[PDB]
Amino acid sequence: VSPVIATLLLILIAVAAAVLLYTWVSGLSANVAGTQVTGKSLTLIQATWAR
Amino acid sequence: VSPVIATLLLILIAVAAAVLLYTWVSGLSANVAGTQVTGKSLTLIQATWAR
Repeated sequence: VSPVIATLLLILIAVAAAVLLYTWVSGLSANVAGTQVTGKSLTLIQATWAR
Repeated sequence: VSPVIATLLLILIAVAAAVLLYTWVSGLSANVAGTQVTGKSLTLIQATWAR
């Protein structure tokens, strides 16, 4: 009755690993920060200097 | 003679499930509708109004 018991334990193992892959994949996603785009250059109201 | 009979029934089972996977996969495909792309904007022949 060896084959019958062997097959059962193998089925359970592969199911458990697949579900674990899902959690890891989805957690991996939506895990990217990125950047902001600086606005257009600031208009120059004045440039001057003093002592 | 247990192992000999056990193995045979297990072989048949896995073959049947694989063929069933195929039908389901292929049926799943080619099952996407999609969309049409509206033509370019309609040229305006006239805009008017009355009482």
